[PDB]
Amino acid sequence: MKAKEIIEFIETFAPKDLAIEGDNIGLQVGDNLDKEIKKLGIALDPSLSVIKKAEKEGVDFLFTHHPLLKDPIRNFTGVIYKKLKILMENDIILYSAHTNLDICKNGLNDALAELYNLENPKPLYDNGLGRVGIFKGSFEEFLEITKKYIHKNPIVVKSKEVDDNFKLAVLSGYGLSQSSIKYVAEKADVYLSGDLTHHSKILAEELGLVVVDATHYSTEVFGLKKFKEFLSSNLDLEIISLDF
Amino acid sequence: MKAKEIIEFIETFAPKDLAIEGDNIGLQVGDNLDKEIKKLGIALDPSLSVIKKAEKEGVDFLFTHHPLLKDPIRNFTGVIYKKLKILMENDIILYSAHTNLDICKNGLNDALAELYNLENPKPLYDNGLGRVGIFKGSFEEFLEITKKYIHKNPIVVKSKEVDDNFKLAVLSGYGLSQSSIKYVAEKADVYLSGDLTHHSKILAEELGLVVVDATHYSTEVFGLKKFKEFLSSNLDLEIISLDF
Amino acid sequence: MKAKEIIEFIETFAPKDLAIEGDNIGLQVGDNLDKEIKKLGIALDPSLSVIKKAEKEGVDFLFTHHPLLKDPIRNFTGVIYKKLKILMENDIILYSAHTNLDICKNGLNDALAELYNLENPKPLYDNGLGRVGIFKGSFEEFLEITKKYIHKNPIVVKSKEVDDNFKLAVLSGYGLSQSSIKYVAEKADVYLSGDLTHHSKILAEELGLVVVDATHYSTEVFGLKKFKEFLSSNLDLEIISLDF
Repeated sequence: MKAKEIIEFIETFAPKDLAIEGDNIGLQVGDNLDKEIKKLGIALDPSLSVIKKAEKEGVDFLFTHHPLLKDPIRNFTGVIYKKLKILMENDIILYSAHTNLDICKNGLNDALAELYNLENPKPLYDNGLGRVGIFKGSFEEFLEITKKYIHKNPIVVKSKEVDDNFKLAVLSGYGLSQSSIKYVAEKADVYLSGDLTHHSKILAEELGLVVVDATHYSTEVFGLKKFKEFLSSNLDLEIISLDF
Repeated sequence: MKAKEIIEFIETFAPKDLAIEGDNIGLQVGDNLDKEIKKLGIALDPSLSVIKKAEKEGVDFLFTHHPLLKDPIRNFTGVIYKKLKILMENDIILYSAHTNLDICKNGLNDALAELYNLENPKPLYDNGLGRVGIFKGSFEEFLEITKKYIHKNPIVVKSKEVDDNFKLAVLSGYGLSQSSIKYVAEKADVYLSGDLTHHSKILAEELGLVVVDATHYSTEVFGLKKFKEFLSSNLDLEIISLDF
Repeated sequence: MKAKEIIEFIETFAPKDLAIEGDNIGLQVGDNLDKEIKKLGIALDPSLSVIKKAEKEGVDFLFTHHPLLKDPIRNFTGVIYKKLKILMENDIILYSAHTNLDICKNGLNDALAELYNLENPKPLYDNGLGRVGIFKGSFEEFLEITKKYIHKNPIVVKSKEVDDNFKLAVLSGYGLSQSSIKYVAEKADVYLSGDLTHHSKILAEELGLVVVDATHYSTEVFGLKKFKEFLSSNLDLEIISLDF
């Protein structure tokens, strides 16, 4: 469809300047835009498996949530060498929307907000990430929606009894670090995100913040599935999932 | 009246230590604070026009909201040379109360909060700037007050619906940078401030924050007018505005 | 009971990672943690008086809220010499739980929250410190509770009329710096803490925050008494308070 034109469409949904400080968003690996494309792949992470499987299926435009490299390099060996080899031989464009996709209207965090039908939801953090608002319902109803739609067996740190109509906070991905938990404990009764260390569990219990670990995977793939749908039913392309 | 004493009065209303980190407040240019003062000028800005006009109208004490220099210098040429020449040649004192006037009780942000009759108003930012509270009324009633008392045709970024009794955030001056907007969006449904950039507009629509740009000038001058009157009523001394 | 066991108990109640960045918590002075402890002393502060008193009374394990040193040294003279000499000659162990005892469930801040029976209390600051919630009652009832259970004559900065069912912020210790006040003013109608500076007073008046200074001693010692009793109840040793 011309890569240039797909990218411009994605940057219309998720403007690049929504990305948090130092987020490596946009064109990752690629020369020759203007080239038309057939199979557009979509994955969470540009792991080698995902890059291999994209060549195997003749994907010529890989879209990932997570950037290829977080930190810059000037030597190319080991794993990064193979990933680039496959991508450069096969002329497969690799593009990324990371936090700009987590932050935009109807992005990964809005999707969680909508799922739980949060009342008057606002961004959680100063950088635009996450969403917080009232869950009009009970904690048990919150748990059912979560078990149904996000993750079947979520770790629940029930640090406090939860009244109906509590403030629910959600963060798609890794959101349960010690400092994240302290911050959100000021602003919410229940916090739904991924990756609960043992220390964070204890911290949550001490502060009285109820935490639900739905894993970083399930909370990201929920909104990513949605973005895939929005893509294929807006573009005449043919679009595959590579790690769902 | 005498210069020492006008300053003392101004600092009683707006104590210097209210000023945010790094703000150049207080005496800008002047050598003899015992100098009796016959005419006092007030301006938003110590512009060359304001300064020329001050000298031409025989102003011997010039008060400005904005300081002469944000960033220190060690060479004097061009515009700053011309400004200092006029102030020094005519022994016009130049004095500023900047953010301390924005932050103090009845100062520039209180003036806005009071206008909109905000319910249980509180400071917006960690540094004391801005006010946020509940506007007991409809979005419509709010716009009308804006158009009538602040600025006739404000650009409105109406990202989605605003219910009555919404959280209204106000900031006198330049309040619509990207980081400000991300921050206020956590705290308010509506944001009234000045100087909106195209990128900030997009950000507000993405985040769901309703923004009303009334210009930095209009939002500052409203409170400056109040500060002028308050000075008139308490001081026997001719007082003119040079800037508005 | 061995020293490492008492320490392990304390750290169960107040885990070390609860402490704010840079806080010097844990073993202050001591070498032999297998030491059988017969007499536990407890104090707000490892002052020279307290360390002398502890030796006079055969204390072999000294717990203090405040650390011995906040900033590191590499020279040993004056007061710090006299302190360490006593601790070392008598192999008295000195151990501290500082902000971790402030932040933990039923720690110093929670004790305040519980006393005023705050409605849905939450941590006040990003780092876990302080509690804030609704005081179900009048400003007057709130003062009677203060006067009776914390400090007899608290200084009150009545910056504003306070309605019933106000948002009350509590911070055990020194919470009344200018930056703390600007911040709490965003979040509360009334701030109960200790050690009010003159500039902080004016600042609170300007912003409309009602401040009650019950001193840093009285707000800390209240929770410390609870933790003493708790240490008595659980551990079997005799426990004397050297500071209160």
